[PDB]
Amino acid sequence: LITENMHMKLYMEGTVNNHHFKCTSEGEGKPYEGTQTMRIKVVEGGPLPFAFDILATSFSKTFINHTQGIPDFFKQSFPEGFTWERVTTYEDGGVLTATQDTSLQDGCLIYNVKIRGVNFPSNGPVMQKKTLGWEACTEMLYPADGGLEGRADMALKLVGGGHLICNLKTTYRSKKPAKNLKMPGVYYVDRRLERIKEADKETYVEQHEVAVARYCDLPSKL
Repeated sequence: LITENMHMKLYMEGTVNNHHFKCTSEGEGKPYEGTQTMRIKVVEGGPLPFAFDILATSFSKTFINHTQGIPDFFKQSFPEGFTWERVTTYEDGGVLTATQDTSLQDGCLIYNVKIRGVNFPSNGPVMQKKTLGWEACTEMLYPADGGLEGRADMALKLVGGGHLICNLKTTYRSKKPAKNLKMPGVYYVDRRLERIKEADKETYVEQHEVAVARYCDLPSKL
């Protein structure tokens, strides 16, 4: 069901600090190679009065290269699909909750996302639009009651050269019955999420991700 080349379509809506917005996107990737591109339009509420960077991780788990024979919870979940829900907490107080549904319809991946961001500081780099994209990061995934949890800290680059850190807590849930899933143990996903293009003080954005799943590649004593 998951071919070597796949397309995706996405619908996103929500609010950040009482600012309403809506996006749509389409893209393609190579799910077994862990690469993908999404071309995103802000269609309502734009240009956004906050940094688009805080929405970046809300635009795709089917496109992770699961190496070393790690069971692939995401690719296994089709045709039924899967969901994820995340709370991202910024060190200066912003909190952004994202809820997502992933389905497969007529050979295309379909994403539906709802966003609720609150308490971003009015004078901070997010609301002031003083961000410059994300550093690479490693997410740890681990089984927890029939689904997976993920944890990562990400660093947001800032105008002037500093960083603002946030913490991501995600739960990934399959729509496939447990009986039909081979669960992985604990593992890690290295990611590089990059902005390739922006047009119109950020109403059009192209993003690229490469994502590779691995175990810890250090020798063990146990």
